[PDB]
Amino acid sequence: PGEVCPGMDIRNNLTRLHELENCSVIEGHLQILLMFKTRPEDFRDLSFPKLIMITDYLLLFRVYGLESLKDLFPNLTVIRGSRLFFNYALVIFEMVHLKELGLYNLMNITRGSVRIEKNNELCYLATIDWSRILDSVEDNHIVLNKDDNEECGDICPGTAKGTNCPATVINGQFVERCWTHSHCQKVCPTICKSHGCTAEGLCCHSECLGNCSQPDDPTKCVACRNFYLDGRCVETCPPPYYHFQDWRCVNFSFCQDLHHKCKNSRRGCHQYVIHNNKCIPECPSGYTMNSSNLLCTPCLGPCPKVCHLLEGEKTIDSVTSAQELRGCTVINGSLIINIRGGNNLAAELEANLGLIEEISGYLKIRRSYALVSLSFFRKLRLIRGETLEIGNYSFYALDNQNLRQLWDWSKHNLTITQGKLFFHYNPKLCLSEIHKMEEVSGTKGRQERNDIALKTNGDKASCE
Amino acid sequence: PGEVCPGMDIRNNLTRLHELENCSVIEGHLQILLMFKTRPEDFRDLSFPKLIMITDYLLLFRVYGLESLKDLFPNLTVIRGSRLFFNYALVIFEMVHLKELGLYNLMNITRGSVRIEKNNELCYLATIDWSRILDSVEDNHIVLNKDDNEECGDICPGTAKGKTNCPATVINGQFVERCWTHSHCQKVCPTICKSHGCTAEGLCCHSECLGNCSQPDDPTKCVACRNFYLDGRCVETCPPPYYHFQDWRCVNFSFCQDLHHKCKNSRRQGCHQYVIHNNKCIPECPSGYTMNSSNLLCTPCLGPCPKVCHLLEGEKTIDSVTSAQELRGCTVINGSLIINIRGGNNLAAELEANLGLIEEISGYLKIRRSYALVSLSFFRKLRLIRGETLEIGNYSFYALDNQNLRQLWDWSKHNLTITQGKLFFHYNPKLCLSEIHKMEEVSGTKGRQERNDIALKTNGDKASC
Ligand SMILES: *[C@@H]1O[C@H](CO)[C@@H](O[C@@H]2O[C@H](CO)[C@@H](O[C@@H]3O[C@H](CO[C@H]4O[C@H](CO[C@H]5O[C@H](CO)[C@@H](O)[C@H](O)[C@@H]5O)[C@@H](O)[C@H](O[C@H]5O[C@H](CO)[C@@H](O)[C@H](O)[C@@H]5O)[C@@H]4O)[C@@H](O)[C@H](O[C@H]4O[C@H](CO)[C@@H](O)[C@H](O)[C@@H]4O)[C@@H]3O)[C@H](O)[C@H]2NC(C)=O)[C@H](O)[C@H]1NC(C)=O
Ligand SMILES: *[C@@H]1O[C@H](CO)[C@@H](O[C@@H]2O[C@H](CO)[C@@H](O[C@@H]3O[C@H](CO[C@H]4O[C@H](CO)[C@@H](O)[C@H](O)[C@@H]4O)[C@@H](O)[C@H](O[C@H]4O[C@H](CO)[C@@H](O)[C@H](O)[C@@H]4O[C@H]4O[C@H](CO)[C@@H](O)[C@H](O)[C@@H]4O)[C@@H]3O)[C@H](O)[C@H]2NC(C)=O)[C@H](O)[C@H]1NC(C)=O
Ligand SMILES: *[C@@H]1O[C@H](CO)[C@@H](O[C@@H]2O[C@H](CO)[C@@H](O[C@@H]3O[C@H](CO[C@H]4O[C@H](CO)[C@@H](O)[C@H](O)[C@@H]4O)[C@@H](O)[C@H](O[C@H]4O[C@H](CO)[C@@H](O)[C@H](O)[C@@H]4O[C@H]4O[C@H](CO)[C@@H](O)[C@H](O)[C@@H]4O)[C@@H]3O)[C@H](O)[C@H]2NC(C)=O)[C@H](O)[C@H]1NC(C)=O
Ligand SMILES: *[C@@H]1O[C@H](CO[C@@H]2O[C@@H](C)[C@@H](O)[C@@H](O)[C@@H]2O)[C@@H](O[C@@H]2O[C@H](CO)[C@@H](O[C@@H]3O[C@H](CO)[C@@H](O)[C@H](O)[C@@H]3O)[C@H](O)[C@H]2NC(C)=O)[C@H](O)[C@H]1NC(C)=O
Ligand SMILES: *[C@@H]1O[C@H](CO[C@@H]2O[C@@H](C)[C@@H](O)[C@@H](O)[C@@H]2O)[C@@H](O[C@@H]2O[C@H](CO)[C@@H](O[C@@H]3O[C@H](CO)[C@@H](O)[C@H](O)[C@@H]3O)[C@H](O)[C@H]2NC(C)=O)[C@H](O)[C@H]1NC(C)=O
Ligand SMILES: *[C@@H]1O[C@H](CO)[C@@H](O[C@@H]2O[C@H](CO)[C@@H](O[C@@H]3O[C@H](CO)[C@@H](O)[C@H](O)[C@@H]3O)[C@H](O)[C@H]2NC(C)=O)[C@H](O)[C@H]1NC(C)=O
Ligand SMILES: *[C@@H]1O[C@H](CO[C@@H]2O[C@@H](C)[C@@H](O)[C@@H](O)[C@@H]2O)[C@@H](O[C@@H]2O[C@H](CO)[C@@H](O)[C@H](O)[C@H]2NC(C)=O)[C@H](O)[C@H]1NC(C)=O
Ligand SMILES: *[C@@H]1O[C@H](CO[C@@H]2O[C@@H](C)[C@@H](O)[C@@H](O)[C@@H]2O)[C@@H](O[C@@H]2O[C@H](CO)[C@@H](O)[C@H](O)[C@H]2NC(C)=O)[C@H](O)[C@H]1NC(C)=O
Ligand SMILES: *[C@@H]1O[C@H](CO[C@@H]2O[C@@H](C)[C@@H](O)[C@@H](O)[C@@H]2O)[C@@H](O[C@@H]2O[C@H](CO)[C@@H](O)[C@H](O)[C@H]2NC(C)=O)[C@H](O)[C@H]1NC(C)=O
Ligand SMILES: *[C@@H]1O[C@H](CO[C@@H]2O[C@@H](C)[C@@H](O)[C@@H](O)[C@@H]2O)[C@@H](O[C@@H]2O[C@H](CO)[C@@H](O)[C@H](O)[C@H]2NC(C)=O)[C@H](O)[C@H]1NC(C)=O
Ligand SMILES: *[C@@H]1O[C@H](CO)[C@@H](O[C@@H]2O[C@H](CO)[C@@H](O)[C@H](O)[C@H]2NC(C)=O)[C@H](O)[C@H]1NC(C)=O
Ligand SMILES: *[C@@H]1O[C@H](CO)[C@@H](O)[C@H](O)[C@H]1NC(C)=O
Ligand SMILES: *[C@@H]1O[C@H](CO)[C@@H](O)[C@H](O)[C@H]1NC(C)=O
Ligand SMILES: *[C@@H]1O[C@H](CO)[C@@H](O)[C@H](O)[C@H]1NC(C)=O
Ligand SMILES: *[C@H]1O[C@H](CO)[C@@H](O)[C@H](O)[C@H]1NC(C)=O
Repeated sequence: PGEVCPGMDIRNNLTRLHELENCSVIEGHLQILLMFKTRPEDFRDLSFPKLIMITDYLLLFRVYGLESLKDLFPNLTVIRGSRLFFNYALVIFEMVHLKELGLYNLMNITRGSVRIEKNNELCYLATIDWSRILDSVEDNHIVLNKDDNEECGDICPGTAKGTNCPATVINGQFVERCWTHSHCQKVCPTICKSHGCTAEGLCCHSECLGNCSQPDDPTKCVACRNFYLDGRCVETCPPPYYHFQDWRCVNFSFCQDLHHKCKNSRRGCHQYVIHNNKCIPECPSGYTMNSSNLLCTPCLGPCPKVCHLLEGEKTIDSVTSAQELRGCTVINGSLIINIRGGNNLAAELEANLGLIEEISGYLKIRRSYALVSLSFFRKLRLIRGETLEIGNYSFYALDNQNLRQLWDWSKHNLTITQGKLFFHYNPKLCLSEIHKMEEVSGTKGRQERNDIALKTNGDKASCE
Repeated sequence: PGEVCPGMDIRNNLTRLHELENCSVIEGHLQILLMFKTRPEDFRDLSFPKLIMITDYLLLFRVYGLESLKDLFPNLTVIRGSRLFFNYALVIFEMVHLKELGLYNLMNITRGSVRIEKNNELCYLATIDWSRILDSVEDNHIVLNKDDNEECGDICPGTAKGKTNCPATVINGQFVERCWTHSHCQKVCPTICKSHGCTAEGLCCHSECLGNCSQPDDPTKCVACRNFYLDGRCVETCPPPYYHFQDWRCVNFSFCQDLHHKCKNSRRQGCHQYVIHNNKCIPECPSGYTMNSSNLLCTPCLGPCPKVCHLLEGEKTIDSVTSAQELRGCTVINGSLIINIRGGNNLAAELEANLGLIEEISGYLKIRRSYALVSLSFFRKLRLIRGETLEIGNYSFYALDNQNLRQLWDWSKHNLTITQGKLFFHYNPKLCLSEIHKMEEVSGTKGRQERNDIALKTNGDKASC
């Protein structure tokens, strides 16, 4: 029993911190940073004993006043590290008052490494055996703490003539292991692997991770090695459930609610889909989802791809700039074509721009010396003209010295919902090709007097 | 030409960054990070044009106001990757204002990969052909940059004038124009030059050069060396009397020795005590070797290497194969062992695997209620028990209530010495007093025992002796 919370970045003041009040699990990361005015008194009776697990990482940076984590997160047992801070699952950095970690229930970091650095009061580090918590401690970075530069006096719980705490080896020295003066490190028998064990040493169930309340019972785990469902740790999610966030099982209707919740009010949320029995944010590469079944299916030809231009306009002046639109089938914005030359161009432009089916704004072709046709825009069938070039033009062609074809109007259809046509200084382009464009595109009658030049279109060609 | 500087780690302020001002080579890594108050103006007039090479890795993280590296590190040509950050020789992470890399002289990354991640303004990535720089690009991790979307606006030299001044190419089906910024192409050499570099006129650098040279086919005119550096020259191997150091230069014994004795004297924890091995000066001895002390020289071990296990509070009880495992590799026990093994599988082999290298025990050895044991021969190499600590009653070797014990060691072959303390034997029904009396002879404990230390009636009583 417990609530699942999203990740949080808590800075400046402790105010939003109380949002963790009821979380047993953070589905995301937790960053606590940059609290310079906090002092011990602020933390004394501040505690989140419900928190068992974080799916990503825990980062603590420059938080003043805090001397231990033993009361904040007494029961945090697993950091999964599904996402990392670079490659770290735990970061403790310039915590200037921190005297111990005290994460006395931390059993497993499932992915990622540990970075503990520049904590000038920090002791009880030498007493942690991290090889029990992470598979590879080779990339841990634990330096410049009090422990290094000084004598720490890391006193573990212990009888006047033994030492209660378990002891493990460094290279050759056996060393007793603890988090605090009051708390040992839990160390299980090796047959238990990462599953945990009860206090009498009996192994938790193989679907458990870290710890359990009773031995060999997959309903008595503190956390799951694989997936969580209805009070039980399971190896995979059974039908009819889906794997979510790499740790819990959810039903179709849950996935469906995320999908619709998002697609509506659009922040940074995704419209969730189903793929390989997972409920995920978006279809993988080569897949798309257009059905009410939510199911990713392989693209019939090339995948749809909406490119929204936050600057409103993009100018294409090279193969390199064209490539920036590679794979796009819908442009939200306007395109300006200004290509003065290049290599294997008609083919290069068709490769990168040939899948665009719609442009919501305008299309402008200007000083594109190198172009003889616009037919590289193989699939362009709609310009909406929701945005227009001054003078209310949705298609505009100026000073293109070699242009002799727009599209082949015997095969290509192009619709232009709003706006006018502008054609000036296209000397190799016959007026009949322009007039065919007006007919095909539905722009007949929109053009005013000096919009299409009679004298500067086709004057260097033979026409009709 | 200038100095070899050591690895640096620059944080918070730009003040310490000027420590690089004369460095040609950074021997170590260069990390610049967590500069929250810097602004573009702090970097408009800042340049380190002498830096040519970094032997380890370059890492930039959260440096505010820095927009390009083209003025900072214009001549950086090689990152050798001798040590890496994880598996990366180049790391650009959460560089909030970086618009381009601009490392337009970077020709080679000799070992390791590139990680350029979460740089919200970062462009001029699609324009870089990394295959000229790294033999394998397969572990590169270049994600969550401005370049992932459709509005970088990358533009290479010549474009405004309709020209492609850069050596553009197609790699797979991807066009890559090969530039670093609007005004700097990526350098490319004829195929015959391989990774050696060439002059502006296309003429090959010498085969001992790496990346670039001031003149063709001369190993004293290299910008950086393929193999090692000595006395103004790039060389394939270090000659006598020099050692290979940090995988790029030749140094002498005395240099390696001075390093060793700075670190020994001052184990403040940012160093190693350097050693000689296979004509290299290195941080530590590899596995199988230990360091001959009088001349810094790694010498191999006669059999497995010495390993002293210091027991907590001077004792440990072995009552399973699992606990015995915790002592695998030990050749010296500092403390005392208690054996309490009642059952299990394949124990003589398992126990021999984990305890067979123990040569010496400094305290006492006690076997009691070890019902499963037929012999103590699993202690294959045990030759000394010192008795520096003893069991109550001044015993260094104590055997009580072991119902199947028939052998201690085979006293034909095995020699065991017991420096101090006495023997105790009671309730060993299958162990002949001959064996015990032999052990007394072998170990030098004959005449230490009092009358009840060894039982006449409860050692061997159930065996033919
Ligand atoms: C791995 O995971 C496991 C499983 O989650 C986890 O084990 C749990 O650990 C927690 C904490 O270690 C346990 O919770 C505590 O239980 C304490 C014992 O509670 C029982 O006895 C109480 C009497 O205690 C006094 O008297 C006895 C006898 O003389 C003495 O031994 C004690 O020292 C002490 O003086 C009693 O209060 C309690 O009875 C009440 O509650 C029960 C609920 O079962 C109810 O049935 C009764 O009617 C009655 O109302 C119970 O029977 C308990 O003392 C402790 O209390 C804490 O909070 C209070 C605030 O009220 C503080 O004052 C106090 O300082 C304590 O912090 C708390 O409830 C839990 O029992 C474990 N579960 C299991 C199955 O073992 C491990 O921690 C994880 N393992 C590792 C290594 O990390
Ligand atoms: C703390 O607790 C953990 C959990 O119990 C414990 O055990 C370790 O478990 C981890 C996590 O499960 C293990 O690491 C994984 O290993 C498997 C398999 O590795 C072997 O086989 C592969 C080939 O199949 C070899 O390459 C490899 O060398 C091994 O021989 C991998 O499947 C895992 O990698 C993938 O999955 C991860 C989890 O989803 C991904 O995050 C990761 O990026 C990899 O992605 C790939 O698989 C996905 C499908 O699942 C797919 O979606 C991706 O696109 C991609 O294809 C991972 O390496 C580890 O082996 C366990 N270690 C041991 C000793 O058993 C820890 O031991 C414990 N810590 C301690 C000290 O107790
Ligand atoms: C950038 O510039 C470089 C030139 O500087 C250029 O060439 C490449 O140079 C690198 C570095 O020299 C070469 O990488 C080495 O390759 C050798 C050859 O391996 C042979 O044998 C093995 C084993 O069966 C096979 O895998 C292989 O097929 C070969 O037949 C390796 O020996 C090297 O590995 C050792 O050195 C590494 C780097 O120090 C170590 O990290 C590694 O563990 C190895 O160490 C062991 O051997 C060392 C002796 O070499 C010894 O010092 C250690 O103690 C230890 O025992 C290394 O991988 C690479 O092959 C060159 N590549 C090419 C194409 O020639 C790059 O090409 C240039 N970049 C670009 C894009 O141009
Ligand atoms: C598919 O799953 C949804 C969502 O289930 C919820 O989230 C999952 C990830 C798990 O953590 C679930 O344990 C969790 O319930 C189901 O909807 C949920 O159903 C439960 C049970 O009916 C609802 O709780 C109840 O609400 C009533 C009346 O308000 C109370 O009197 C009950 O005591 C009980 O608390 C819960 O409100 C509801 N949640 C949502 C978001 O709708 C859904 O039933 C399931 N659908 C199918 C087809 O199986
Ligand atoms: C070990 O090598 C070092 C470094 O020498 C330099 O690098 C090598 C790889 C080669 O390329 C060499 O050709 C090159 O010189 C030698 O360093 C030198 O050490 C001497 C002795 O300490 C320094 O001492 C001098 O002492 C007096 C003090 O009164 C001053 O007058 C001098 O200014 C100087 O301090 C000398 O400066 C130093 N040279 C350099 C360039 O670093 C080292 O001698 C050599 N050791 C042995 C035993 O051969
Ligand atoms: C490859 O390496 C060559 C050779 O070092 C580089 O060319 C050299 O560039 C340096 C500047 O980095 C030039 O130095 C300058 O000299 C003048 C002296 O009049 C002075 O104004 C400057 O302060 C500076 O010191 C040097 O002239 C030049 N030499 C040659 C052979 O052209 C070159 O940049 C490297 N890279 C490439 C891509 O070729
Ligand atoms: C092209 O996009 C514009 C701008 O859309 C804005 O940013 C988007 C990412 C999207 O999330 C919008 O809601 C943002 O407003 C669209 O114009 C807006 O349309 C939305 C309806 O979704 C409406 O709320 C606004 O009033 C519109 N006006 C503006 C300037 O924001 C436009 O509809 C898109 N065109 C096509 C054909 O998709
Ligand atoms: C050229 O296409 C137009 C418009 O087609 C519509 O809009 C496109 C963007 C595309 O998504 C199509 O599915 C649409 O039909 C044709 O005009 C349409 O004609 C049909 C039948 O007469 C009618 O149902 C549409 O509503 C019309 N819309 C408009 C804007 O007139 C036009 O006929 C096509 N040219 C030819 C000869 O096929
Ligand atoms: C066995 O070991 C003890 C303790 O050794 C010290 O602590 C270890 C963890 C390790 O770091 C050793 O190098 C330490 O010396 C020995 O007692 C010490 O003996 C040394 C000489 O070896 C002496 O100079 C110290 O003063 C002693 N320190 C203490 C804690 O008393 C003990 O002598 C060793 N017994 C053997 C194998 O002869
Ligand atoms: C059995 O060993 C003893 C003791 O040997 C010494 O201690 C061992 C742990 C090992 O380190 C040996 O190299 C040591 O010499 C032998 O008696 C010793 O004999 C040597 C050589 O003659 C002499 O220098 C010692 O002082 C002697 N020590 C004692 C206490 O007697 C004995 O000879 C060995 N038996 C066999 C099979 O050779
Ligand atoms: C880089 O080298 C220059 C050498 O010019 C150093 O500047 C000199 O510093 C010394 C030592 O105090 C002064 O005596 C000289 O007068 C300086 N020379 C000039 C011309 O400025 C500088 O110290 C070096 N920088 C670093 C970081 O070591
Ligand atoms: C925690 O749980 C209580 C009990 O329902 C609730 O009223 C309170 O508002 C919760 N805290 C938060 C931050 O949601
Ligand atoms: C351009 O369009 C706007 C509305 O979208 C309209 O009010 C205006 O009349 C147009 N300008 C011209 C030149 O007619
Ligand atoms: C045991 O040995 C010690 C040290 O030599 C000695 O002082 C003591 O008298 C001996 N007596 C016993 C316990 O048999
Ligand atoms: C950085 O330099 C400032 C002065 O600019 C100084 O206050 C401080 O000691 C330095 N900060 C650290 C910790 O590097």
